Amino acid sequence: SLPSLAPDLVRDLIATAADISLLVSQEGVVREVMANPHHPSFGQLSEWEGRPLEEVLTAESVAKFRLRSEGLEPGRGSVAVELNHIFPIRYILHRLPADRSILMLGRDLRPIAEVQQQLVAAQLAMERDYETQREMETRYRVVLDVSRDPMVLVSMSTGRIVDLNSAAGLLLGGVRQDLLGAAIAQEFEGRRRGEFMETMTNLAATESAAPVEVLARRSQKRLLVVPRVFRAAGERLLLCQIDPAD
Amino acid sequence: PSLAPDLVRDLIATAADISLLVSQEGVVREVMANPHHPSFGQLSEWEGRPLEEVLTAESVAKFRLRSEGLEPGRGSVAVELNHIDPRSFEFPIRYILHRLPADRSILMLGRDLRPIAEVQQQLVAAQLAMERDYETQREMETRYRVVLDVSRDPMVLVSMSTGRIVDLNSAAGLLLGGVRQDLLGAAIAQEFEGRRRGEFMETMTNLAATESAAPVEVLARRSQKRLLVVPRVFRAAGERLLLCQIDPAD
Repeated sequence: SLPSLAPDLVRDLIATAADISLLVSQEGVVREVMANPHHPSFGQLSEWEGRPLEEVLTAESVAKFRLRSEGLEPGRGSVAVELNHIFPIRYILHRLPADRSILMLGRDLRPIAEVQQQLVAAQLAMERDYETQREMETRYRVVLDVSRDPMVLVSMSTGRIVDLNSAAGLLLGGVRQDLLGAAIAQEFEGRRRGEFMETMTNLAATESAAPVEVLARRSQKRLLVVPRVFRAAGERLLLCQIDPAD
Repeated sequence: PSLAPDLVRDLIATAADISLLVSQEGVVREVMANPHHPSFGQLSEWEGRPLEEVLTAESVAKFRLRSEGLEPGRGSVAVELNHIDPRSFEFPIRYILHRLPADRSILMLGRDLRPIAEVQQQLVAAQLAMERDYETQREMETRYRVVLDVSRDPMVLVSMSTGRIVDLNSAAGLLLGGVRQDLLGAAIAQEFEGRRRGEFMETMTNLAATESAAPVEVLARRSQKRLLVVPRVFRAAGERLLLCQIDPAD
């Protein structure tokens, strides 16, 4: 249990547990301000002393203080109320027995309000990144799908079709679901994964050289394939434009 | 103002969110709850047991360093500590330590850090979500840029909101008679003789909605070429994109 505590130490304990503490007379005048020597900001509230508590509360807080305080009788009890100064504060109120004065023990709510504000910013940032990602995905789909230039997108490591448009589908002789994930070499008669990917890669590396001549299995069309290599998110992709050769 | 010992305990228990009284030898002597502050659970079982039992390893060391030099009447020290509750869940408290003169016990006055840690955990989670969404945008943007630029189909992307060009490829640049640098940001309607933003954007939106093969015939100002424009409209993330497909008319 708590041993005996000198008045000076009791004042210091209270002042340090609370962020801001007020002694207020029965008349409603701020008799003493005790601010936490550890807690930031406060301490310029020297000026609050001698002045009406109502002078440092919003309209809404005054009425609220009045209501919750009128009932408060001096004894074993306390009551809690959130108030706003000219910043938000949780006060626990005690009425002292000798002169009906009110001791208000304040817990500063600015730190929690501050992190909430950050969370609000965080959440708006996520909305922005999500919308912008969807906007880019849509531009990508739109440009690729509407384009009359037959194009196929191929993964350099797997040799598989990762995307294409319907114009490529027509020239290749297949529908989207057949062609997505299909090994590109295997769509052309006589080609195999190894040598075909090496051909495209070498081709893509020189601007002056002709396209590759292939025969599409499904459509039985001779086609000219023109490959371009680029990096997307680290990964190497081949973008091939295809034309009828005959 | 002078105060009786019982009220003094009550003032101190209600000024802190939670407070502990620890003997000089390190045994928890009292856990004082603040009845107006949100519950920490039943922590009364801490009483009569060592403080070291209820702190993480790092906090034990930290409490040692902060408190050991602390003298009575010689001020107080702030320290943030991680507790481990009887159910093995951790919770953070910022304490102010005083050493009491009568017996050299330590009175620890706590501010609850749970709501701050909770929000901070949400902030870290949000960063992670943003990062994943950013990387995905880079992939899409890279693909979009290469596809648009490589495509021989002449295309101009127009903002529905402003009627200004937001992108195009060089096949479109050639037909319009301009370089990228001059066309980006430019009002699309003003590229074409006798056309105006309001009527032109309306015509494009209405035609797109009709799903028609009939183009708009226009005369490009810079190149003086007769062109055929087929619009399509796409909606993403609460705004619209007008895609103009362009062909020479002759």
